[PDB]
Amino acid sequence: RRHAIILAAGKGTRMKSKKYKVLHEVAGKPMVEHVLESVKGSGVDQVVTIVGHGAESVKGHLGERSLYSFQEEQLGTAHAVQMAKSHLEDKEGTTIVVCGDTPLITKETLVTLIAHHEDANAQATVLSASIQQPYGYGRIVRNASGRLERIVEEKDATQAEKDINEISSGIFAFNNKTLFEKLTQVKNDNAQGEYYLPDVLSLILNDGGIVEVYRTNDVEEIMGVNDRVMLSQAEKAMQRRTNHYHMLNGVTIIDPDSTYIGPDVTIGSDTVIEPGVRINGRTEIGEDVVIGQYSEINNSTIENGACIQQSVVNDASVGANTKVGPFAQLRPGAQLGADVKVGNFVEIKKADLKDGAKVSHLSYIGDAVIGERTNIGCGTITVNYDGENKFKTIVGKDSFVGCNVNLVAPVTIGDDVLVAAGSTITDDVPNDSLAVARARQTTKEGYRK
Amino acid sequence: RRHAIILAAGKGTRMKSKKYKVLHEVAGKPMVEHVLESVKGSGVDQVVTIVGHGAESVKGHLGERSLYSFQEEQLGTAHAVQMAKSHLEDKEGTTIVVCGDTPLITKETLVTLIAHHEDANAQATVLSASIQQPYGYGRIVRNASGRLERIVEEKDATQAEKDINEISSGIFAFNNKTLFEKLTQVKNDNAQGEYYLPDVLSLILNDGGIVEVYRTNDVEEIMGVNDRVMLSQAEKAMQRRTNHYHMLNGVTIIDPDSTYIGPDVTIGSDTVIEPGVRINGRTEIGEDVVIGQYSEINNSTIENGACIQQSVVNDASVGANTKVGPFAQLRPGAQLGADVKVGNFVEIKKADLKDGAKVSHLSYIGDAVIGERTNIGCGTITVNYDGENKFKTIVGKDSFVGCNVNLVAPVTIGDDVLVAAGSTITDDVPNDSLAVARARQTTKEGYRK
Amino acid sequence: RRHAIILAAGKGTRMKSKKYKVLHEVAGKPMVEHVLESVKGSGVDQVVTIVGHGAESVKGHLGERSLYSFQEEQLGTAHAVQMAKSHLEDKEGTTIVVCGDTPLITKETLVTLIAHHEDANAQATVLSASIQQPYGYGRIVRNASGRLERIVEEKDATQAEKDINEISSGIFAFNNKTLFEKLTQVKNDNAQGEYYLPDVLSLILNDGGIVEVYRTNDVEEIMGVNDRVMLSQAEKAMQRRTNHYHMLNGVTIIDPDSTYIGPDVTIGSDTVIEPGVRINGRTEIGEDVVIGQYSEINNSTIENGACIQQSVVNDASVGANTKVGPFAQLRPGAQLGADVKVGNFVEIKKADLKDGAKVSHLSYIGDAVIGERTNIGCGTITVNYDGENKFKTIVGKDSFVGCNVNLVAPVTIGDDVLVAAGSTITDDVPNDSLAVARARQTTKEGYRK
Ligand SMILES: CC(=O)SCCNC(=O)CCNC(=O)[C@H](O)C(C)(C)COP(=O)(O)OP(=O)(O)OC[C@H]1O[C@@H](n2cnc3c(N)ncnc32)[C@H](O)[C@@H]1OP(=O)(O)O
Ligand SMILES: CC(=O)SCCNC(=O)CCNC(=O)[C@H](O)C(C)(C)COP(=O)(O)OP(=O)(O)OC[C@H]1O[C@@H](n2cnc3c(N)ncnc32)[C@H](O)[C@@H]1OP(=O)(O)O
Ligand SMILES: CC(=O)SCCNC(=O)CCNC(=O)[C@H](O)C(C)(C)COP(=O)(O)OP(=O)(O)OC[C@H]1O[C@@H](n2cnc3c(N)ncnc32)[C@H](O)[C@@H]1OP(=O)(O)O
Repeated sequence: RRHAIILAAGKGTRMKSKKYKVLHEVAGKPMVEHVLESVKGSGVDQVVTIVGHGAESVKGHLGERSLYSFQEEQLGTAHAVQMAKSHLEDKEGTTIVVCGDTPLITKETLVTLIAHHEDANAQATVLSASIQQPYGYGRIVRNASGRLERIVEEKDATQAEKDINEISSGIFAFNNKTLFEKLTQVKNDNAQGEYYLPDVLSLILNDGGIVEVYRTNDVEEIMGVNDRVMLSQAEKAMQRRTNHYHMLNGVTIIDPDSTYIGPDVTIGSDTVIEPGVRINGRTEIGEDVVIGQYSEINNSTIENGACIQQSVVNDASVGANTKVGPFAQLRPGAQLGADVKVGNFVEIKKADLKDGAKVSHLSYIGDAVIGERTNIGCGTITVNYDGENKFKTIVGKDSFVGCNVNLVAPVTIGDDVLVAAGSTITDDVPNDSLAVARARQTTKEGYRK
Repeated sequence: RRHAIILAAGKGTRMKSKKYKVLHEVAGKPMVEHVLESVKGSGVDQVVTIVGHGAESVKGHLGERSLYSFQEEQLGTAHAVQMAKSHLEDKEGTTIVVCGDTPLITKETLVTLIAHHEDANAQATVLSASIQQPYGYGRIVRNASGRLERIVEEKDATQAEKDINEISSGIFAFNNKTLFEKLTQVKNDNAQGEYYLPDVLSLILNDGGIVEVYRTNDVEEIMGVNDRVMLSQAEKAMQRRTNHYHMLNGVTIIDPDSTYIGPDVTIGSDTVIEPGVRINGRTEIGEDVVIGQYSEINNSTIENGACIQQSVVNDASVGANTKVGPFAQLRPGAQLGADVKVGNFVEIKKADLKDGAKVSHLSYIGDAVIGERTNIGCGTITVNYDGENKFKTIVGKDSFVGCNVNLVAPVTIGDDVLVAAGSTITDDVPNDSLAVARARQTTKEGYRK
Repeated sequence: RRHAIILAAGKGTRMKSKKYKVLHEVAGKPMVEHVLESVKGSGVDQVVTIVGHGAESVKGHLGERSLYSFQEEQLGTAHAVQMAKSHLEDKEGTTIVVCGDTPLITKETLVTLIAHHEDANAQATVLSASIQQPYGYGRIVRNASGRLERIVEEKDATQAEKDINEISSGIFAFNNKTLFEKLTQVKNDNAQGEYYLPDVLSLILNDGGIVEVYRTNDVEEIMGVNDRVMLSQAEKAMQRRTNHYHMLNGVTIIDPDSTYIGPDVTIGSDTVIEPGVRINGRTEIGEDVVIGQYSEINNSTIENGACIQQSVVNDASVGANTKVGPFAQLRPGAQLGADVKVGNFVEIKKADLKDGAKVSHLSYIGDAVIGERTNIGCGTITVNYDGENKFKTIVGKDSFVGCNVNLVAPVTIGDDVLVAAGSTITDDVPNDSLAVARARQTTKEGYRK
């Protein structure tokens, strides 16, 4: 009973880009995805996105979450909305029309837009907003009942109408049946040759139908990004929105102007975020965490009490009270247990570090399992790749792998094992063993007399 | 003759925190510590801090620098001040009352507050300030002599009094004897059931005693932090204060909005601080230093001419013209001499690097002494930990430790020694020696024909 | 036919510096260099810079691009300009006078200044600007023809003249012959004992010569840096100028307030610059590049499609679709081909990595050539320095150098070679070979029973 049409065919010429406008990112995700999530979060079931030539990247990114309709020619917004008729023309209920270049639109406003429309039994409802400098925008003229009288564009406005501060956002809610009926009645008798969607509204008005106006108190949210300066203004607007939310929810953010937290991040209370931190994707941070300065964390889970210092973390999990960094990298599939230590200049990839394990410096752990409380010395490497395949390394619990050791996978090191520093280990090592593979020392005294 | 009562029992509910409000940090230290230092710096000898249930962390952090008095119930500010009677009731002289959630309060203003109070022989003095939007604050009504007539709260203020821009800061100076006398005379005949400290002032007034008003020209400094948004505003205020001080003192700060220098840092002239740098604790930086972008330095000494590039430095000392980084870590007890080089991906901990020593890449030096002009090759490690104890490594002067060498401590390498690349060294090496511990090379030509 | 005199002898006492004022940097280069480039970019052929005692650093930095004249005493701006008479007194054409402490001056404004001067056949032209708060600056009084009547300093101005918003910038264009003629006629009959350059203008006026006024619409550009707070304001002004330019030219800048791009950097469209990035010197970045957060890039070339993540890059070249970082360092002379990978904690110096080569972690490559598609294992080192000289390493194509290998230069590894992990390689290795230099493994089962 609720549908949505997202306009994504814009060339965005001022972007000076080879990519479609709505694919440029804010807070780590394309603008069209922000709109999609606000639309879906508002209660819309079916979504159609209008695309242009060479829109594989748009369809590729949005995937199955949207239907698609192709606009071969740019003949205006009314024309673009009509291309969705294949999917929606015979549907009943509410349909909202939004542009994919308005990434700050909130689901709250779309919800209320739809509720206002439905509770009024309107044929169409305009999302409006009040701005300080209205120059250039279509002005809402209200009738005596508070409903829409007309949208006066500035090019055809008397001096009185020009003083109106309430403007059209270009976001509308329609009776779906009416919308597609009136779309066939729009003409392009103008200098651009285009079919303009607001014309539908005048058509409903000249038919005695109800056209409502709903005004949002947040004019920032209807921002339309047309160039990369505006793109950066959208980032700053989203930054302030999100950071204010987290601070009032119990997260300390030392410098919110320099801290970048995407919209799908959840952060528990009493957590401290230091300056420059960048947290994006679907990330969950527990209570009492410290994320240290200039870290980057994407699509990860960080449990309570953990400390991440100037590190890079992607698609990883970090258990309770675990310490990572400074200058460490957790790559996809890194899984650290509780009370683990991953020190400076350590890289972890597709590896499971059990509780209490310590990898304190200058090591690489890949395709590997490190048992509880095991110590991995400085300079040690899981040698996992042979130029053809990747092979697994297993280290048991309470073991001590010395410094500058190479574990040549596939290989298994038992529990309570000591591997001497400097050893290249090719053979499995049983529990409670000493393993050594290095030359003994020759000292040539006075060789340099 | 001068005492202070610091109110620290606030729950700070809007903080959404499990910790006491005054323990949250600005510029690297709890707000209550900022207040303590301003109080002590103003000439106050004895300090009492009022605490609540479970205040071990407050007492633990402030230690012996303060006495403590327990407030079992939250019955208002007058009640909280009274809990200090155990320590102060029979004392003579001036007593100032400040809240632990006002971290920007300066010692200069507290000094002048006390001097104004004493030079007037007042029984009490109110710190006031002038604000643009006075809504909500108690208004200072002055009498014909310029002294205090009454503090009108907004809830009980006529339309005239509401236009007053001068407000009460809630910071007072008292004759100590009078204060504790009048505290027993305060009632809680109000809707909150609380004993309010400003009531003491009206009591002195109705007794013919002198009540002065001292106005600070800096209304920022009386800021009371009640949530984490305000906490971030306090950080930005302290940032601007400190950075302006250093720039006018001869320090170049490339981007002061992104540079974080705590209040106990001293920086010599002609030093350059690059963007993102974070410097905290008791740190001393000499003249002609460059601190490069996104470094973190805490509780350290950096001598003249040194260069620190994107590195992490804690509890360390760096001698003149020494170069550190990019991406190096100096851990507690790292001591670098003059003209030393510590290169990328090097970690130094509890180690003494004498003048001219070079550790240029991918090395770990712990619990060790490196002599003058000695070169430590890439990938080399002091193997200091055996899973039970830590052991020391000594390297002499003018020595050359090759790449990927493991020094298995305890071990001593003499002067003018060469250790061949790839050696695990277990035995002491005398002066002017060659030491080698590695396999010779086998070449299997056409093995991969 | 066009000359320039740059005043660089200022002590800049408020700088609290041991260095000359105009040598302090904005956007990675001394203020006097910014002025020089604007001057040269305006069509000026001959440049004279006026210097003081101990100006070796000024001459050293600006080199042969400028002539030099020495000002022994600070007797005013007219005196300073006169010291250029040795080089210019007998020249014909236009001469502009600018200060070396005005780093935001644009070549566009200097061009138009010169064109206005020449097209008017003026004897002198004043660069003016309109400011909101004119207090303190000399005011332009225009005559009935629009030409200059007089510059009224505030100390000698009637209440009317004080309301003028148009002020003198202190930047002038002169008929070169007139300028040096009138310089001998300036007196120092004032409280400072100084010869003031604007006096030349009154001399031309009292002779019936034409004195024009050209007003720039950008009052920011005439900013004179007198202390380090103002120095930081110049950095922010240049930051906003440059970042706006790149955004409107098709570069996405995620946080332009925290992104620092020098004026000699060129960046191709569809490139993304993440927060904290610092790019300086003569750097060329191609299209479709990602520069990741908190990177530093100086004097380098980055080709299309490359990705640089939190890394330090100096005097290096990076080929198309090559990936660098996080936490890597490219040092002078690093040359990476196309589709190369340089992973975390890798250092490259004076080394050529051919197309497809991979150095993925914890390695050092110096003075070396790495052939196409060759894989350098983790922990591997080109051992290039012997404490006396540096020696070269050659690795062929399609080779596999195992982990923790030391290549002791000079040494040559052939094509399709495998070097076993843990090997110290001292001898050349022919094509299609296996090379190994490590101890075999001893396993002492139950040694730790
Ligand atoms: C910075 C950090 O990360 S610190 C954390 C990392 N910690 C480490 O790397 C510690 C590593 N320590 C070592 O490698 C030490 O040299 C140790 C533990 C092997 C010393 O062994 P110790 O027991 O002290 O000495 P010892 O010489 O008796 O060695 C024990 C056995 O190994 C044998 N052995 C010693 N060296 C060798 C060798 N090169 N080849 C073969 N066997 C050897 C001894 O002969 C003895 O065997 P046996 O009892 O059958 O005769
Ligand atoms: C990237 C950076 O950090 S660069 C800075 C680090 N620099 C280094 O690591 C440089 C290290 N260099 C090396 O290890 C070299 O291989 C060197 C210095 C040992 C070369 O030694 P050279 O003198 O050139 O050669 P040579 O083979 O003659 O070695 C000298 C002695 O060592 C002996 N020797 C050589 N290899 C071995 C070995 N594996 N085991 C035992 N003895 C050996 C030789 O037999 C000779 O002894 P002798 O005179 O009694 O016969
Ligand atoms: C994390 C990363 O960066 S992963 C990417 C890096 N990858 C690597 O480092 C992989 C390195 N792999 C290795 O070093 C392995 O141990 C390999 C490739 C040498 C294994 O060799 P394999 O062919 O599997 O085994 P094998 O034991 O048969 O060795 C082949 C030959 O070397 C010989 N050999 C093995 N070890 C030694 C040794 N220590 N000394 C001398 N010769 C040796 C064997 O005797 C055999 O020779 P032969 O045919 O004449 O008898």
